[PDB]
This record gives sequence, structure tokens and C-alpha cells, in this order.
Amino acid sequence: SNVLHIETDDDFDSFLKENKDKLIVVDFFATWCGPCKKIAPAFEALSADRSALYVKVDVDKLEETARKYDVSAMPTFIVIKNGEKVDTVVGASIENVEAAIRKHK
Amino acid sequence: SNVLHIETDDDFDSFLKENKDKLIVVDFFATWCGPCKKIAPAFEALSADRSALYVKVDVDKLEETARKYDVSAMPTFIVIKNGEKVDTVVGASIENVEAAIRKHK
Repeated sequence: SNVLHIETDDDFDSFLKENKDKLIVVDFFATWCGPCKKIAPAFEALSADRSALYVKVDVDKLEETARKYDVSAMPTFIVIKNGEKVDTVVGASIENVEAAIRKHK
Repeated sequence: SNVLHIETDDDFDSFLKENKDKLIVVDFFATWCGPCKKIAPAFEALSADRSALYVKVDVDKLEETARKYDVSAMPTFIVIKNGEKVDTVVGASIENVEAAIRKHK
């Protein structure tokens, strides 16, 4: 897979700054969340798409990043383009994630 | 918001299992509840307190958890200390929530 695992808010911020010219899809998840785990393999498969970066982030480890993107329900997928949040998908819908990524390619 | 939105009964069970060591306040709401809305803002403000955990649950999405904590009216706030129900607060009085929080803190 090409999923990037980022473990701290500081690491996330560095990652964004290094990739201001990329389309980025971030799966915000929580360890206690069942639907997050169920969709995790589909997110892994999605990441074979080299035209975007796919990142997975634990909301308990990246509290400030989650707060920044107004994440409140799990999983939430954030699409970032040229450094800015351009879309949000709430809930474990692989179809909704595909549609959102397509919208912003 | 430091307020988590939990959306299935299993997720709630898992969340509780990860936080046997904390004091937790659960806001049982309904999508329709007028008084639920009136108090949501105050509940968010309350969660600025990092000591305890503050959670929002839709009584319609979590029937078994509601049944388990004997929640029969909305809004209802359930205080859970060290993995067990220790108090119940019914109605949109934030002060009564805080009183019940700082009673088992």
C-alpha cells in the first residue's frame, strides 16, 4: 500500500508543507471505531492511485489537526488540494470518498 | 469542541473499554430535540475540561446503549466514572451537569 501513517500534529504540519502541490486524502479515524476498521482495507486499496497522497491519522494522536479540520465523527475523510481543505466526507462510505477525490483531481 | 460523536453501540462499548480510567459525560440527544439543541453549545464549552471525556450520542442510533443506561428522555446526560454509570442528569440545565460532574470528579 501507499498509505502514509502520521503520528503527531507536528509531523502532519511538516508533511503538508512538504506537499503543498499535491492532492491529499486524509482518513481521520479512532481506535475504538468499528466502521473505520471495516473501511481501512478499501482505503489501503485506494492508495494505489499515485496521482494523490493517502494518509491515515488517529484523532487521539493528532488532536490539533482533528480540531483544525473540524473532525467530530469517525471516520472523516478530508481532501486537501494545494494546501487547503477543499472537501469533507463524513462516514465510512468508500463511494463518497471516490466521488470527492474525483471532484478534485 | 472536545466533544466526540459516537454513532453505534459497539463503538460506544469499545470507547468505554479504552477509557476505564476516566470520568465520562455522555449527552444523549435526538435529531429533533429542541432542548437538546438549546444546550449543545453549553455542553461544547464544558468539554474544554480535558480531565473528563465529553461525548454526544443519538438515542435513535444507539438504542441498546440508551436502554443500558436507562435513558428514557432527551436530553439526558449520563456520568460514567471508571467504566460504570454513577449519575444521571435529565434536562437542559448545564449547571446540573457540572454539579453532577464535579461530584464524582
